[PDB]
Amino acid sequence: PTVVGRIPVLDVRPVVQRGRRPAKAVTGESFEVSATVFREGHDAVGANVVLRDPRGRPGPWTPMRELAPGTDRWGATVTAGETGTWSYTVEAWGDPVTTWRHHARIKIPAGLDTDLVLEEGARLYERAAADVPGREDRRELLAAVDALRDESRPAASRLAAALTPQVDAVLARHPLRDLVTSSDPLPLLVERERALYGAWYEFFPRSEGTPHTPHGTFRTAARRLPAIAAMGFDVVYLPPIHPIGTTHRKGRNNTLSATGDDVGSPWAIGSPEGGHDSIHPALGTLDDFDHFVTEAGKLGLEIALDFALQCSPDHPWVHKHPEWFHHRPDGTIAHAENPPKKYQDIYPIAFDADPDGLATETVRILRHWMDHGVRIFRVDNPHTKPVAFWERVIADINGTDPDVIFLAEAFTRPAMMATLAQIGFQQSYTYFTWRNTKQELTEYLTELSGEAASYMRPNFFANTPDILHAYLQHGGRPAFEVRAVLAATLSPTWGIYSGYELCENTPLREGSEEYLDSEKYQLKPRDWTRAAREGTTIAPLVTRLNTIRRENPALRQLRDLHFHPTDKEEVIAYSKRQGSNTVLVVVNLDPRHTQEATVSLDMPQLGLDWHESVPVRDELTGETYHWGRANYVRLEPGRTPAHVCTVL
Amino acid sequence: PTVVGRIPVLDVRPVVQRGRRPAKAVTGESFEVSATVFREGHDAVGANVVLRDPRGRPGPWTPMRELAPGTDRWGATVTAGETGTWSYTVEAWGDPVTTWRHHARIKIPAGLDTDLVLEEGARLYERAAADVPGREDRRELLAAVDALRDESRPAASRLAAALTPQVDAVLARHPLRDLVTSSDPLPLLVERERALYGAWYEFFPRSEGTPHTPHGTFRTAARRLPAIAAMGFDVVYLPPIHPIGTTHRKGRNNTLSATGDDVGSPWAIGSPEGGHDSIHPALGTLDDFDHFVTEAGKLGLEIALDFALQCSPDHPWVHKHPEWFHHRPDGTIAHAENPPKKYQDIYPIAFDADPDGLATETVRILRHWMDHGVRIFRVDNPHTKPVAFWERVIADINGTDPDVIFLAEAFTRPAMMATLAQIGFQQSYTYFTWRNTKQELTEYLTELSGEAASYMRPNFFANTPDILHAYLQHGGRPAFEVRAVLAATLSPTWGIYSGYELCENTPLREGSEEYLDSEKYQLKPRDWTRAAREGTTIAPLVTRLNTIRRENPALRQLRDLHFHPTDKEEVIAYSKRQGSNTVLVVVNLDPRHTQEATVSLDMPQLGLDWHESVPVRDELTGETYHWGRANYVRLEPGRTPAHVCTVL
Ligand SMILES: O=P(O)(O)CN1[C@H](CO)[C@@H](O)[C@H](O[C@H]2O[C@H](CO)[C@@H](O)[C@H](O)[C@H]2O)[C@H]1CO
Ligand SMILES: O=P(O)(O)CN1[C@H](CO)[C@@H](O)[C@H](O[C@H]2O[C@H](CO)[C@@H](O)[C@H](O)[C@H]2O)[C@H]1CO
Repeated sequence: PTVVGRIPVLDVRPVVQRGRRPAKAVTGESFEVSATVFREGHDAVGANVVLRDPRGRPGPWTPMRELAPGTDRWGATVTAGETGTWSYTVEAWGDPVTTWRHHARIKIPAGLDTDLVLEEGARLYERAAADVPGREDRRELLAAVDALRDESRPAASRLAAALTPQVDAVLARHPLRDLVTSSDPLPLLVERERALYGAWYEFFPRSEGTPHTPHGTFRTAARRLPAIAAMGFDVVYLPPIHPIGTTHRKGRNNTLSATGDDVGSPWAIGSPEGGHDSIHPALGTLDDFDHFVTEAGKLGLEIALDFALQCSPDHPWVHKHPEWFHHRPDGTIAHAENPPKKYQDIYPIAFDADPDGLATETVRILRHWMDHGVRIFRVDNPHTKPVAFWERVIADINGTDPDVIFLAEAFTRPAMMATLAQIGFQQSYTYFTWRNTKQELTEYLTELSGEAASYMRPNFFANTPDILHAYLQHGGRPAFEVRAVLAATLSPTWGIYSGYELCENTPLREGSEEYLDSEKYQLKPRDWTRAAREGTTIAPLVTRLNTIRRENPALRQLRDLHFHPTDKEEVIAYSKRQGSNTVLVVVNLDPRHTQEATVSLDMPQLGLDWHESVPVRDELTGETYHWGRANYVRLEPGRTPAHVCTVL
Repeated sequence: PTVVGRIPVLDVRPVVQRGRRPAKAVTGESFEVSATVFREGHDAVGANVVLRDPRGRPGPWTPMRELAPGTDRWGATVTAGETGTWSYTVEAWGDPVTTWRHHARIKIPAGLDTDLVLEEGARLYERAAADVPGREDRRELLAAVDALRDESRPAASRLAAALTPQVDAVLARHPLRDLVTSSDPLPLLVERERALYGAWYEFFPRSEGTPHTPHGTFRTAARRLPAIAAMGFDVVYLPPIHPIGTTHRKGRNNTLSATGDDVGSPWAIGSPEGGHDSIHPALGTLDDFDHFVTEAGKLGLEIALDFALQCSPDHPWVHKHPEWFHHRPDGTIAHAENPPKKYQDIYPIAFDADPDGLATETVRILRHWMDHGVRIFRVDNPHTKPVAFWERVIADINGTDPDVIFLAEAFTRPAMMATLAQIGFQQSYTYFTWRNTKQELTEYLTELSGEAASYMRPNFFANTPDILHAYLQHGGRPAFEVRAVLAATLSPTWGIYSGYELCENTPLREGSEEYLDSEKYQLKPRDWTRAAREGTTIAPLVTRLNTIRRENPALRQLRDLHFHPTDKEEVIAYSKRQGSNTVLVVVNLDPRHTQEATVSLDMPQLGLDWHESVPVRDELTGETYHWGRANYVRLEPGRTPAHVCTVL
């Protein structure tokens, strides 16, 4: 058997790790399948993509086209249906009809071998008709044959009969394919919509307490949920909800020694009160948690729990499973680190003594939370645990529960980030917060929406409790508005950490990306009602952005994205399209000065002619404009950061 | 089982078609194996390449290095040994000793639990010691352990004892490797030297006849061979040596109708006198051919026969095997074409009728000529025959006779050229003749010496009987000299077609790359003794260049090639290196005007420091210069077309 088939079809894409891992999609998501296709000699080829579902059923007729002259690179758009494991192949074939048409269009007006040429055509159309299932279509082709086979008609008329629109249409749906040759199947993993699309909100339940009881419970915190749903979020991410260690507990502002009533870091998981399968007592009971999850569900909110595979010195595992830790010669355990960050309040897990036990317990914990309605897990620092560990665990869980979504919080080097996405993580944190210039945003989103989209789904958190970027520190509220517009419109999944709405932007110190008085080490009660009343929140803008996303399919996908040139470095423009839905966004990245620029739109990417002029509506303001190949903007920081426009 | 191992090792290169075909090398050839390597956490990693020969024997320990900071791409040079099918794997591992040294070098002068750190090191070196086979190396490590375990000595001294060069050297040879994780093996095909390296000469035996017998025989043509060997060529390529058809035979200058004693195209193979396994009667007998091959061998010349899978209308197959041709409805067979070229004197083969018969007869023919000492075949237009046909034939032949070399004459699109190389062709023709500017040469050779070298070996014919480039037409002898230097020094394999050294450069008509009075359609007697006597030939230069190649290993490999900047578009500079041998070449691409320029050498690429000044000798003249980071050169057409310099 040969590696190359009768008609060469090579380098089918997307492909992940030479086919040992699946490419990714979600229900209803479109993407391009491509291949290198050609044959020997000078005759024509055709090609088509055959997509098969988990039950083995082939998809619709899906012909490919050469993507650029002389490249032999062919492609077509496909769309994923029901969730599950699909497969796809590319079929390549000789296209004798196209070749015959090519020669005939030349030879008939030249009187060259006309009887012979027309007869060759008749014999081809006969073969074509042989494989057409519908009887009227078949008869249409046989009628073409018969007209071709008629020496009483002029050569030009005989040829013309072979060139009618109805014939073109039949051959379009059921072409005569010579020597059909197939690629080897590639795996495609189709997961649910929320894996790609959703708006996330992070907050600390313990901060949402009462005057009488400052430490919030699930019962008290659930009162915040309606406000979160009203802002249009779909997923709530909670920091670890388990008991917190006392030994080496951190004090306020990440100080080494807790004093008095310091509450410590949620990531310092575990005490005699229980471990990762337990709830912090100040939060309430398992029944209270169930209540919280239910109220969230009623409001259209899914819960994402933090999973941080590490533990405090007081965690039961420390004495129950000593071999789950690396011990120095005196038996002591060094606290965990991810330099230059130090985590004096926790021990790291060692994975090479009892990998089976660690995996088994991990999936036991996960399956526990899944039993209590948690179908999403935000995984802390997975890059400091073995890659194959996550591969195994995720495979186990999704093996039984494919709806479960895992989000990789890996701010690290590109190789590790990519590998983690490839082995099963449904979503990944990204370099987004560190991409603020037009060049940074454009290059990075070009990357994310490009080849990487075949294995990675980005979750754009505009901030996190560990990351307050300088852009926001120096820029204030207009910057929050800009970053919100950007995050919300560039990724089908985005998120913020509570306080972002209030434009909280005071750093621990100059040069730091930490918050002053960080919520990680102390309760941080917020007067939401007052902020709302005094209008010092961008919650309305957040709500509008999520509504716009909910009303415009173009913003609920990733791969279709195009940047348009402007004449100002501070002003960026880009468009996203999904079916007949087109959204155009123009953002002023300068949070301090009014910026005017001319935007020169790439009209064919919008599906328009260069001379054409089209009506747009700015969904942030309701204003309408008429935009063409050259458009003036128009952006004043504070009054408006950006246009988020739909094409009318 | 997981796709990723304990220590990730990913995207191992070189790789051909995702592992379904082998990467290529020849005996003695070095190339880089690379991989993406990293681990969880922050500890150091190490990596090494394992080459296993056809009997499964591993090569030496071959450690990798990170090729660039922060990229996680690691690489090492390996060298191929005996011919056959090899395999290679990359091993990745934790490097705990490197990690420990890093931490210890900081912590010990600082006084941070130094007893503990030194004990960790001692226990580590004990582990490292356990694996070392050598007794003395073992004693050296255990001595380091004991010095580490000596609280009577200063901490800095205990640590210093662990850092001596002797110890570095031991761990450098037998490092302590944690959690060794291997890639899946990739195949490497090692073929004989001549597959990569050799000088080729094409000529028509029929032109070397006598006053009394104008049509040459193998016995008369054999008298031309000494001069060819004297020019330093290793391989002689003969156009088809079979009987030539009479039906529709072409006349002189590619005219439609032969008249009189017109000799026709050698590529119009076959008559009732015999087919592809027979010899043209005017050339003599099989015995005469055996004599020719023997005399060539005596002179150190190998024969490459043209294999052109096509037929004159008089070929026996036409009536013996009608199904090997595509017939039109009137039973006639359309003549072959390669648009816009027309081959009115031949029929093309049809392959999907009796594929086995065609393959069987092809390999039968090849084995016939192999039995008469032909171990190289130059294959005509393989891209107009099915790719899998060649894959099959070459696999079949090399399965029994791995020394046989196939050269693909496929001037076509890049995808086909690459695929043909990848499926088994030992050598490929290239776009060389159409790369004449500095930009063209640099970019194309960058391509060929880069990733493509994993599957393709270039044969630089500076001309062929079908290609007389405009550069040569307008430039005359100095241009022939330039292209000779370029071809001979840029590829380890190059060639010319007879008459090149005479600077034959008259085209068929303006705008053509065909020769006037082409040898393809007529006897072309040349008075070689006279040409030599009158000095109107660059045969001595050819001889000199081949001598330089034979004397300088740098020119007998492909992959090591670097271009150095000059301040003139018309002046190109590049270096090639193999071990301690370095060749530096500077070429004036202007064949009409003296050019002077400054050549600024990239000294690290030469293995020299930026301040160094090095003696070089131009092997074309014997002249010596002293060159450094910036050098004046003056190159004069007709006198000094180029410098071909050796270092020291
Ligand atoms: O490196 P990163 O992943 O960005 C930080 N990780 C989490 C991100 O999800 C942070 O919440 C957390 O860092 C906090 O918690 C640590 C231990 O609980 C503290 O030592 C540190 O003082 C604080 O910052 C730590 C968890 O693993
Ligand atoms: O397309 P290319 O491969 O470069 C042309 N093929 C050979 C090269 O290997 C050429 O020598 C050869 O073209 C010659 O032979 C033809 C038929 O024998 C003639 O029609 C043409 O008049 C002549 O030129 C033809 C063979 O296959």
